[PDB]
Formats: sequence, C-alpha cells, structure tokens
Amino acid sequence: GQVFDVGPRYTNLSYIGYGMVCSAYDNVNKVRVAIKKISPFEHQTYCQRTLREIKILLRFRHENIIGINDIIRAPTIEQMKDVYLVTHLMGADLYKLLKTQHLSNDHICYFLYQILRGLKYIHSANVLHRDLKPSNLLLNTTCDLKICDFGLARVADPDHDHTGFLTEYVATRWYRAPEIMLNSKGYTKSIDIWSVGCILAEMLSNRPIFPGKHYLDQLNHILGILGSPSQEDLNCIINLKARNYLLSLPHKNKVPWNRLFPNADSKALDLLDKMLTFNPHKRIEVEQALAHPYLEQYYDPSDEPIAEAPFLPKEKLKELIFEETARFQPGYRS
Ligand SMILES: CS(=O)c1ccc(-c2nc(-c3ccc(F)cc3)c(-c3ccncc3)[nH]2)cc1
Repeated sequence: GQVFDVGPRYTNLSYIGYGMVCSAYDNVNKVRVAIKKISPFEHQTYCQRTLREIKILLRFRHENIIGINDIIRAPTIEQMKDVYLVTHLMGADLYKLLKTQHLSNDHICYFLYQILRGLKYIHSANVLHRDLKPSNLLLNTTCDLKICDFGLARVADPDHDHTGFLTEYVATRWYRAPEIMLNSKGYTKSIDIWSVGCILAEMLSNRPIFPGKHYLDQLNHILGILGSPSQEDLNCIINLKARNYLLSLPHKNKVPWNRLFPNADSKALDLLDKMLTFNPHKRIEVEQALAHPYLEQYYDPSDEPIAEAPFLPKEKLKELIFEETARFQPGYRS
C-alpha cells in the first residue's frame, strides 16, 4: 500500500494487516517470513510501547512466543523514520480460526497447553502480557502456537496494584478481569490467567464468553455467569465504592459450566472454573494450571522453561529504540 522497503533480502511482499504487517520471502534463510512496520517516533506513548515490546521480545527466547530474527531500520537516527521487525511466518491466528472452525477437544487441549507454557515463561520473567486474546495467539499449519503483541506488557508490581472504582483501562475489554473495573491497575499475574480463561471458554464454543458492549457492561457479563461474589470475596475489596456497587446488585446465581458448554470435557470445565475465579488471590496460577489433570498428556515441567534473567521525551526514546535495534545492522552482520 505505502512504502515498505524491507531491503533486497526480503521480497515478494503480500499484505496481511504502529504500522503494517506483511508476509515476505527471506532470500538468505530461504524461508517465508512476517514483517511488521512500526512508525512511532512522532509520539512518546507510541515510542514507549515500541521500545517496551522490542526490549521484551529480544530478551525472551521461547518456542511459544514470537522471536525477532531481524530488525530493519536506517543507519542513522536522523534517517530512521520506520523500524521493521521480522519473525517466522505464522499464517493464521485463533481469532480467524474460531470464526469458521470448530475445535476438537484435542486441539483445545494442545492450544491451551501452548498458551500456558508460553505464559509460564513470560511470568517467570516477572513480566505481564496484559492483553491476551485470540488475535494475539498466532498459529501455523502444524498447530504451533506463539504469543505476540507485547505492547501493553509491563513488569509485575503487585504492591502497587490498587486503584479506585471505575478506573479507565487500556486492554481489550472482553478479556478484562473483574477486578479491573473494581480496584485493580492490572499489575498482577492473575490478570493474564483470567484472559486465558476467557480464551479457553471461547475455544469451547467459538464465541466470546463475556462480550461487554462497554466498560461497566463487562462486569455485568462476568457476574451474569459467575453469580454474586461471596461475602469473603467482597471483604477482600477494601474500596468502598467498589464494594457498595456489588452490594447494591440483586442476587445473581451461578450458571453451571456444564450447562453453558454441554459438549466440553469435564476436566476442561474444572480448569476453566479455576481460571475464571472472581477473587484474584484464589485464582489458579500458570504453573498450577499446567499441572491440572486436563493437560496431563502434555505436562512436563522439565520441558516448560523459565526465563534466565527476569525484568522520557520522544527524542530519548527514539534514541533508545535505535540503540536497542543496533545489533541487527549489516555492520557486524558482514
Ligand atoms: C491484537 S492485534 O490486532 C495484533 C496485531 C499484530 C499482530 C502481528 N504482528 C506480527 C509480527 C510480525 C513481525 C514481528 F517481528 C513481530 C510481530 C504478526 C505475525 C507474526 C508472524 N507471522 C505472521 C504474522 N502479527 C498480531 C495481533
């Protein structure tokens, strides 16, 4: 569509979707790759997201997470307008797949395992993805799953998690935990487990489980299935406005998982219940999730790696992005 000069090395560009994603042919490694164009330097926020993702993806090394094979940009800061990230092609994603394909229990089980195996590495690095959803889970022709889109990712900060009632949030609404609309900034690992739970539910019926039309409607959806929170769960919500809103709602009963998904594996529904738990403190953790009987055919903690090393003006951020992408320049490559 517009300028996408990825150099002589990458040819045969086919469009896909702070820029554009395209497929290309790697004339060196002889494989078909995916390249993403990012033009973020005009804004501080866009630069912060870009630097953040580049830093995270370059440090991370995992089969279930998109790795950066190459980065294309100009030789100087002055000439650098766009940055191109390159990785192995994954022809599809869960969103596209769930629109037309019904998943067998075996596929749901394999997909969930890969999501959690990847999430285990992300969390061991003290990082939170914060925006897990079907469009972020890429798949190739052999069913390998990789997590991408670390733009809203942050370092975990449980001690600074609390905020007020109705505090605006950045991530995709349908996959937001209930505590986000109540008293959480999303700085805890339990935020990702909820999203994964929503994804599982979506894989079981090919439909989003909590499709809120706006901020508060999202909570209405969650409480519609989980029912009214227990007194114990309400006691953990010290924020008055949040607790009082919950208390003002008429009693809602829990909708049984086996009633919502009558053709699902019982063990899958047991794990779904543990991931979609209202109370973030009682919510299952990624390693407990992996150890659940539903994934026993795949569980092998010794083959579920953890991270070796855990984790400003637009001008200085542009400078940092330049310095962060310097290792891929033709200089040392030659
Ligand atoms: C939630 S969303 O709209 C969203 C935006 C971009 C992407 C998305 N970004 C990439 C992509 C490409 C190169 C990179 F190095 C990094 C990411 C891909 C990609 C990677 C591998 N094979 C095919 C496509 N898809 C995925 C989800």
